Amino acid sequence: FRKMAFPSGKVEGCMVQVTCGTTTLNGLWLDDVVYCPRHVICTSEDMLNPNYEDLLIRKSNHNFLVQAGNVQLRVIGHSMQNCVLKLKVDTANPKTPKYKFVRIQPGQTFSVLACYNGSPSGVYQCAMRPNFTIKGSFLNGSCGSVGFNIDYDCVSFCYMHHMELPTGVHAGTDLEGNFYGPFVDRQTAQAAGTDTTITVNVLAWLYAAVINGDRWFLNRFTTTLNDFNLVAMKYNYEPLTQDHVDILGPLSAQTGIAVLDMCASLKELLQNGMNGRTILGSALLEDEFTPFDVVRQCS
Amino acid sequence: SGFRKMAFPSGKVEGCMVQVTCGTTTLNGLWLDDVVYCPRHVICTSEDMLNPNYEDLLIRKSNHNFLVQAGNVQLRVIGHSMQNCVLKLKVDTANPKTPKYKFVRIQPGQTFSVLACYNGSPSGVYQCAMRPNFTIKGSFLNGSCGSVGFNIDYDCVSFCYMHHMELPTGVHAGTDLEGNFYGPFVDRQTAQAAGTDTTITVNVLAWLYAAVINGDRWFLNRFTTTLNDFNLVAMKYNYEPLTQDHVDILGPLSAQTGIAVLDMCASLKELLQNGMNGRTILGSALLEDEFTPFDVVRQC
Repeated sequence: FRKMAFPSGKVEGCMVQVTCGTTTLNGLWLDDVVYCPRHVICTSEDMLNPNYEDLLIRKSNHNFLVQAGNVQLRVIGHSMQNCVLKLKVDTANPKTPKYKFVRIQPGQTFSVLACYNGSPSGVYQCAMRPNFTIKGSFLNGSCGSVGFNIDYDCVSFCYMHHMELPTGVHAGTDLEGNFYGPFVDRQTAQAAGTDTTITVNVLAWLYAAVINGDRWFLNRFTTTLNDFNLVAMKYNYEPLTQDHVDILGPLSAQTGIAVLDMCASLKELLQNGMNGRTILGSALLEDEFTPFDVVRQCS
Repeated sequence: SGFRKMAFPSGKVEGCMVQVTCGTTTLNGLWLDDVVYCPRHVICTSEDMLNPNYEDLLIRKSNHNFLVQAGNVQLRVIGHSMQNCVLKLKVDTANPKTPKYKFVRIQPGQTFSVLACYNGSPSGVYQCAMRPNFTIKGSFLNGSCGSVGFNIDYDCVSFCYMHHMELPTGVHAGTDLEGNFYGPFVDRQTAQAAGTDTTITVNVLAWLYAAVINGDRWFLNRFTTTLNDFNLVAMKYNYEPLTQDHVDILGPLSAQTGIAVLDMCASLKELLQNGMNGRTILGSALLEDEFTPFDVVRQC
């Protein structure tokens, strides 16, 4: 069992490099529009308290340099949508895929194509943490890298990298410029909230372990929602809702283990520990596999 | 903090994946130029798997017995030849999406990206390392035979692995692109035993060197040790022995930092005997042995 990432072929052809003055980052080229973080128009001095309205009116069309590999794209207009910058180009992208803009909720997974100066370098799978941050590997020049999901022929763009929080986590927006979490695109002291474990993803991972034949942690006890939740709050586990039970229903029928039945197994794992054992070869309980991910992997 | 396992972009490989069907058997193929590469056991039924006579099976096949599909477009096989455990199908059409490619054979401990595909359609990509017992860790359900492993350098793609079989312990075995098997395995449905899997010691040391550069230093001690002394202790933890070759490879890492390689070995010895005590190294609660010294040096 491994954390698989979606193939990145349809996204690699949409990545471009956007230069404005002395700042260069990554841009998403779809149809005849290039999307990039709005702070590309800011100098280092302006990052303290920028007024993006006054800086954008001063800027003109020839202040933006957009490059798609070896060719040069001509900007014929600029527009601002929340925290994202929309640049109109003269030539439409012939590699534009079937795509849609969507906003996801914390706990959902997606793949990230990390690009440096318009050149893709790596891809990995991650989940939106409950504090609206992502644990990724973005060095300098990776701003504007996009997160995505693939549904057959349709690519769903759901994230764009904006900032780099000092704790190591990163913060971003959706493709419509709406930020994930209480952050602003300013160079100030910002702190991500307390990170917590996604309980529903752990249960889906535990169900995948039973599918793989590993069922030593199963016991004869079953708990209820309120009793398990009080235990969950103690060790910083996200509260379990009724909607989580129905979402995990298909995994319950296949393995034959009820959601509340498996909940008592997770409760014992948090209380008495692992007892020097392993689950799928891991000494820790993974929480970056959504229930939909588990079904896709095997069933 | 944060040193994530990143995989290479798979775009240049996705256009090379095709579907090969012979009789009732179907797996994945690699379409480079005007040649299609696929495992040779595609000419086998479930009954022939116990004791396959590949020379006898292949002599009875004609060109029209192989069906090759690239998307909705079907390719015409005009010839075929066997090279070790791989089948080379010549086709009338050269692949227009062929990138700059090479064939390289890899050693244990090195890393590559795997593109998992089912019936010629890519499904997911992940990063892995070649274990010292010549197996790989992953999730390849049936129909994924023929998936390739690769590294990308600049614009050149280096193919190094082709998935062939599924060992009964959960690990997977395969060959290089010339059809030569990795490790002591054959394309037979018989009792094949993989050796004990050991931690890649040189990869852990390079990972720990990257930890020192990023500011993590809680595991350092003032002690030093010799190569033979560290090796004797290392075997007790199922750790791969360290050789004089590994010492010079880590030389640039031990040059940027102030820690000698044998000094770093002493710290690793103390970690094994003690544990992490709830701490983390680069955001990881466990020692990582899937980052090569080359990757650490390049990424600094």
